[PDB]
Parts: sequence; structure tokens; C-alpha cells
Amino acid sequence: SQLHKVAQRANRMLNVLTEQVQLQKEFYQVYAKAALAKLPLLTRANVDYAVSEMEEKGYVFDKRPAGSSMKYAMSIQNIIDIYEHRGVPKYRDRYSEAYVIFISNLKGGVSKTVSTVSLAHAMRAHPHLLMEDLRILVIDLDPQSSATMFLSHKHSIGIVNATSAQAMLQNVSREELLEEFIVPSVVPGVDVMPASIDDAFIASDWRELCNEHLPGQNIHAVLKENVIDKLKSDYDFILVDSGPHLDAFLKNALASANILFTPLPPATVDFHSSLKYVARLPELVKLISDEGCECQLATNIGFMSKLSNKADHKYCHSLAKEVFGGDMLDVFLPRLDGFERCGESFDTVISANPATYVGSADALKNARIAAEDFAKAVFDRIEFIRSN
Amino acid sequence: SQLHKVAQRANRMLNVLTEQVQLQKDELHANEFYQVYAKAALAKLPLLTRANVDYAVSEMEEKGYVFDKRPAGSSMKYAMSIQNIIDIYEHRGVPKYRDRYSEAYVIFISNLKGGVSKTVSTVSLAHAMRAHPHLLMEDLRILVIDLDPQSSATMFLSHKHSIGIVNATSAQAMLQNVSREELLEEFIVPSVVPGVDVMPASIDDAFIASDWRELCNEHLPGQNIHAVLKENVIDKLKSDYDFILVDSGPHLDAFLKNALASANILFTPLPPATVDFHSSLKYVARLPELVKLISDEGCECQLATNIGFMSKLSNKADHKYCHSLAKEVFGGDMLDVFLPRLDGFERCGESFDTVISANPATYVGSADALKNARIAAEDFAKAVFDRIEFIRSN
Ligand SMILES: Nc1ncnc2c1ncn2[C@@H]1O[C@H](COP(=O)(O)OP(=O)(O)O)[C@@H](O)[C@H]1O
Ligand SMILES: Nc1ncnc2c1ncn2[C@@H]1O[C@H](COP(=O)(O)OP(=O)(O)O)[C@@H](O)[C@H]1O
Ligand SMILES: [Mg+2]
Ligand SMILES: [Mg+2]
Repeated sequence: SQLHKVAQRANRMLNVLTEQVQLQKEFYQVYAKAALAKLPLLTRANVDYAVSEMEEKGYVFDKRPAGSSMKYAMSIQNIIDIYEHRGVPKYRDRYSEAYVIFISNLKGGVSKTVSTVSLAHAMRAHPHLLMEDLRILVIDLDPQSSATMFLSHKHSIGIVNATSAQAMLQNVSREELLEEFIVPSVVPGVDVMPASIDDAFIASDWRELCNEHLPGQNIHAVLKENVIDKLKSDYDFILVDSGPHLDAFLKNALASANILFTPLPPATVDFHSSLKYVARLPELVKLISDEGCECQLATNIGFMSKLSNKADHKYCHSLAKEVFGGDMLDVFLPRLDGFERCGESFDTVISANPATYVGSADALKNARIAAEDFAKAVFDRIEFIRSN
Repeated sequence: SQLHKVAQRANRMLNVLTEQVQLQKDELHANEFYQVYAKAALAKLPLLTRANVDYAVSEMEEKGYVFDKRPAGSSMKYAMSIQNIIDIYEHRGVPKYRDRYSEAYVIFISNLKGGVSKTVSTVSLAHAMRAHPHLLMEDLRILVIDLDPQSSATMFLSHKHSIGIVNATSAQAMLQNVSREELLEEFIVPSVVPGVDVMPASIDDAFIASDWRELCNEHLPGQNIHAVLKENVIDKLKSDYDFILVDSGPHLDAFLKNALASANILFTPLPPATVDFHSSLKYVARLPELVKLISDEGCECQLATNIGFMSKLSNKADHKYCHSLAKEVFGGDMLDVFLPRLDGFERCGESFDTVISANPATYVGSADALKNARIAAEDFAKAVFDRIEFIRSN
């Protein structure tokens, strides 16, 4: 009974530490008016007419003095509103229901979380996708909660309780999900439904917890029916992140996705493992199907992750190209220091402010551009699939 | 069905890759471990003197013992392997650990919070304990059972061109329920440091964990689902090892439960990061509940205590706060030593080497980094060993 003893001491500690984070409780990117001209469909002249015409109508743009005078400090919203003023339709004007993206791989360390949060921020803030005025939701279903930490400033969530796995069991309305479970991330337009280590116990007793709280409901269609379907009209993209564990969460995530992206690692051994997952994927969809709901899983796109020039890497890259063939993204996430440094302070290569960044400013830009290139390639891929 | 297409091509590629690594399967030769001592260096070890070593060495050669000398100098030099030193201690009559205890002792370093250093501690503990200068006379035999589909332990313990893929895994051994002779011949693999072995894991074990109930029903009818590891694997190796370490992933599944039911003692690595620490505490506060669950539904846990230790601790002030909190929680069950965050552990982890198996000459970094990592690892291992000794004899 020495555990009971220590376990209690740790309990008083939690209740104490929990009242810490509670008692505790921004996007740097701004564009100079002239900078908008490099954005698609916009020119120096038409931005001047838009800003001019909108102002005369009562619009007020963000500004900040650079010495004495006061220039324009355009926020993403200002830009989005300028495009709207110029009759450029938004993504929601051609697609009516949210598309669910699931970056998955049973093998860990392959960059599932980083590629997921990077894709969320980079798609929203992509210079070429701002006109799309995208609304993105990242649903964290990994008790390790890496996505949560990356997306909402660690001093925010700290000890989370309103969890995605909780949402699944509580089965609440759209309004409650937006108001009580979903929290904003640093980049406006990108939200997150958090996770917490406590979700490990939920996954562990999923079977029973379902019989108690969701009687008669197919245990594999919960995330899809109790959460995603209720939010389909408030978001353009919904990204689900789960751990590399063949859980109820992994299954619920698979049953709700429209598309899968498999991040492929460069080392031969990890690449080998990943192919095992890609090979048994149809087996997994078959199971979930044979016992409940059907997976609307269209395709499975692969892409190299943390790739480099090592001979071994080039080799795997050739093999992956062989396996996925056409469904192989033409862009990949290379291994960069920017992603590591950022990963250490749980910040996105998009939200990380260069003025605060500890490391070379060059390295940061490189990863940002890499995240952006990756996001644009993903978005374009969905586009082709969705309008064909 | 443009998902079954890739699966097909993927499956084919596996065959190719498999047969490829199936050739480069180098044979891990024992006399390849870098560590060697000049005859004179043994004198610095406990119980050994320059004179009792020369006497021992002389008598052994008289009985035909063959020292693997090197052709250097007018008369060959003794390039002593940790095994030579072990054989010398044996010849002087100092008792080995297996002379001091009669059954393997099962250690389980665990935490539901991942990234806390469960694998690196487990792996460093094994190697550092075997090769620790003050523990050579113990002639330890250590087995690391990898039950994490990620197989990080398997990777640190062998060579990338030594184990490659993994077919006969621990999860597989649990369900097949084979003989001790079979576990020894087919399922256990040696690591880079002789004396420490590993029962491997593979990604395919994630499917086994996923369908544990159905698989136990079809392969192990009547057997309690939480006692499979204890009865089908560990109990059959009780005489073959002094220590058996179990490594599992951060999941509250069958593997985690079986490891617990087989453990003699538990070690909990506690991270300094306020968020990580808080998560670790939630795990410590639910341990009794978990043990109670296993009990209520079948077998009992012989879990003695739960020792806690700071993992990846820095000189930062923040860290010193958690350390205190941790002390309040664990109190006496806190380890006197902690695992500090060091470059040696990082650079080594990058190449899946242990700060014990990593040859300093080859280390691409600062010798001091590697040297400090090894020492820290050795002090941690001696501390765990000394603590087990006090618990075991008392
Ligand atoms: N492209 C990259 N370059 C450098 N480091 C990366 C990259 N992608 C991921 N990482 C780092 O690799 C580790 C694994 O990524 P993570 O997203 O947590 O994987 P999974 O989601 O596979 O667990 C993290 O510590 C992260 O900072
Ligand atoms: N003392 C340490 N100093 C520096 N890096 C460490 C230390 N202990 C562990 N690590 C590194 O931290 C990461 C997490 O450790 P790992 O043993 O894999 O954790 P778990 O077993 O938590 O997955 C690894 O990348 C590892 O190389
Ligand atoms: Mg993840
Ligand atoms: Mg581990």
C-alpha cells in the first residue's frame, strides 16, 4: 500500500498545480500595403482602389508608425476583406461541407503532428490561399497532446478538461462545441479541440464507456456523428491527429476522413515499417466496415517527411515513388533546423515570431516556405479530387 | 479502391526490402565491443590488485584459459575484455550476482506520459549496469523485453545491420506460449554489449495489442489476459537472467497491463517541464486504480514499490521547482540520483547508440559530452542497482 500513499500525495499536488494554470490565463504577421501586390490577383493599382474605396465607406485598416508617419500594417483579415471587396469568391462559395483530412501512420516519429499543425497554419496563412478565407479545425485525439501544445500557447491549455474524446462521449450540440470545447490558436481562422493525458483512460475503456454514455451507437462512428457532422458548416477543413496506436480514436478518425495523407520517413527501417501500415490499410477499413460504419476514405496520398540527401534517403524516396506512383505528392517536408527549434518551444513554423525566435532567422524562413509549399501542394491535390 | 492498389505495390516492396536486409544480417561478434582494459587498469577496480591479478592470470593460463592477447610489443599485450575481468573475478572466488540471488528480478520503467525518457533510461540502465566498473564482479545477465510497437528499445540495443526487421517478437512470444529453449534460441537476440539481450518488437505488434481479447481467446483459451507475459515468457526465463526490463509504449493497453502484472518493482521517470510533470502526476495518482483493475479482473500484481527519478533535468531554476515537488510526492521512494539532460544522450539517440556502446573514438562530437553522459548513466545505474539491493536483502 505504498502506492496508495504516494498516489495521494501526487493528488494533492495536481489539485494545486491545476489551480496554477487556471490563474495564469497576437499573430505577428502583418503586410505593408505595397506587399499585397505580390499576392495573386492583386496589383499595386487595384489594392490602391480597394483600400481607397473601402475607407471612404467607413473601413479602417490597421496601421502602425515606423518612425513618425503612420503606414499601413495590413492584417490577414484586411487582405481577405480587400479580396471580398474585389469580388473574389471564398473557398466556402464552391464547397458547402467541411472536408476531413487525416495524416496517419502507425509508425511514430514520422512527423504526423508537426505536419498536421504546419498544414493547418500554412494553409490559412498561405500568401496564395488568403483569398480562400479558410476556416480550419484541428481535432487532437492523441492523449500525448502534441497538436494541442503546438496550436494553443502552452500556458493556455496546460491542464485541459474540455477534450475531443470528452466531446465524443458527451455528444453536445454545434453551439456547445464551438463555445465550450473548441479553442482558438495563435493564427486566427485556425482552431483546435484539445487533448489531455486523461484521454488515455477513455481510449482504454472505450467499449464500456460507449455502452454507458452512447447506448446503441456504433463505437466507430462516434467522432464522425457526434462531432464532425455537427461542425461541417463552420469549417472548410477539419484535421484529425491521433497517436500511433491502433485505438478507438484511430478507428473513429479513419471512419470520418475524406482523405488520408501518409507521411513517409527516409530511413530504411522506418520506411519499411510505414509500408507495413500502408499495406494493411485496406484490411483496417474492411474491419471497421464489417462491424459498423463505412469509411468514405477516397485516397491515400504519400509524401516524404524529414527527407535529406543521404544515399539511404534517395533510395527510399525512389521506393515510395514506386509504391504510391501518382498518389505521391510532388512536394515533401525536408528536415530543417527551423522545424526542430520551433518544435522545442512548441510553436509552429508559421506562428513563431521571427523577432522572438532563438536561432538563425534564415533557418526559420526556410522552414516557413517549406511548410507553405507543402500546404499549397496538399490544397491543390484536394482541389483536383474535389472537382472531379 | 485506389487504396488497395497502393497496398498491393506496398506489400510487394516489403518482400524486396525484407530479403534485402535478410542478407546484410551481420553476425554480432562478441569480441567487437570496443571496451578493453590494459592489464594494469584492473588494479583500479574493486577487490583487484596488480598482484592478485598477475597471480590469477598466471594460474588461469596454467589451466589452459586463453586470453585474447594482441601481437604488440616484444611479448604480447593483454587486451582485457569485460569478460576477461569477469573470469578473473570468478577465478579469485568473488561471488557473482547469480550466486547472491536465485531468480530474475523484473524492473518496469513506466509512465503514461510519453517522451519522458522511458526507453533511454531502460536502455542506459541495462548497458551501464552490465559494464559498470564496480559491477563487473556481478557478471550480470540482463534481458530487455520490448513491448512497444515503435521498437525504440530494439533499435538502441542492436545494429541496424544486425536486426533489421522483426518477426519473432515479444508480443508474438506471449501468444505462442513456447518453451524456454525456444524463447532462448528463436526469440532472444543479443545486443552490442555482451551480457545484455533483447526480445524485439515490431510495428505488427500494434495489431496484436489491438485485438488482444480475440487473439487470447483463440490462442490462449482459459488464461487470464493480464498474466500472459508473466506466465508465458518471464516465468520461463527466471533462471536465465539476473534482471529483466520491460519497455512499453505510453498506452493504457494489454501490453502495459501485462508488464505491470509481471513487475517486481516500478521506476517512474519524472520530466521537469511543468506540463509533462503534471501529466506524470496524473499517472502516479492512478497507479493503484490500475493495479486494482488488473486484480479485480484476474491476476494479482506483486508490485513492491514505485521509485521516482528526475529525467532530463537541467540547471534551470524552473526544474529545481519540480524536483522539490517530486520530492514531496515520492518522499523516500525518490531515487538519490537523477538522469541529467546532456548532449551525449542526444547525439547518441540520433544514431540509436547507447552512451555505453558508443565508441568514443567514433563519437562525432565532444569527447566530454560522451564522457559525461556515460558517467551520468553509470551513476544512475549504480543507484538503481544499490537501491534494488537494499530492497532485496531487506
Ligand atoms: N521536417 C522536419 N524537420 C526537422 N524536425 C522535424 C520535422 N518533422 C518533424 N520533426 C521533429 O520530429 C519529431 C517527430 O515529429 P512528430 O510530429 O511528433 O511525429 P509523430 O506525429 O510521428 O509522433 C519532433 O520532435 C519534431 O520536432
Ligand atoms: N538525459 C537525456 N538528455 C538528452 N536527451 C535525452 C535524455 N533522455 C532522453 N533523451 C532524448 O529524449 C527523447 C525521449 O526519450 P525516449 O527514451 O525515447 O522516451 P519515451 O521512452 O518517453 O518515448 C529521445 O529523442 C531521447 O534521445
Ligand atoms: Mg502524433
Ligand atoms: Mg518508449
